[PDB]
Amino acid sequence: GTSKLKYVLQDARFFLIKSNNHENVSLAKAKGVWSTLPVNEKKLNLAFRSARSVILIFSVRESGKFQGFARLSSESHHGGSPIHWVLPAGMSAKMLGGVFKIDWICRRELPFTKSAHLTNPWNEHKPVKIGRDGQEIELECGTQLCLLFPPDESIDLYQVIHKM
Ligand SMILES: CC1=NC(=O)CC=C1
Repeated sequence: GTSKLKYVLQDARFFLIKSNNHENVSLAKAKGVWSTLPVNEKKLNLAFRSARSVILIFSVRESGKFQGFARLSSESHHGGSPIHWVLPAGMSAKMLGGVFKIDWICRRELPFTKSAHLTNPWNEHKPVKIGRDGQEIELECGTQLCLLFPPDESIDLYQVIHKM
């Protein structure tokens, strides 16, 4: 069912995350972490304290898809287990902000072609697939985008609901 999902998304905030490559999404999926640039880190920290759920929706650039979405489970922190992000040549690990712990809500992909009817009011109502890294997606668009993903039957949102 979608009911616990809808509960987790109730009054969530949603942020488009752009990964340069699949390796970093796969590391995020395996490690339950994400790191972003300071400008997005501060937005996500602000959002994490402001909303019951902060949902990161991941898209690998040039993939034409979203690769799933995750709920922030912490603010960003530094010093932890280092993550060997395959970073775009031009960026160093120091350029990144701290590390967010995330709980994956959906590890399945969704092709952009399936979200072509969703516009993001916070990006001039451009298709929700369109957005810079860190782009916040308004609640209704964000919720409908997440409900478009194939259900991820490997995930039990029971523990996620407990965190919120
Ligand atoms: C982990 C990562 N985050 C980004 O915001 C860009 C590239 C790699």
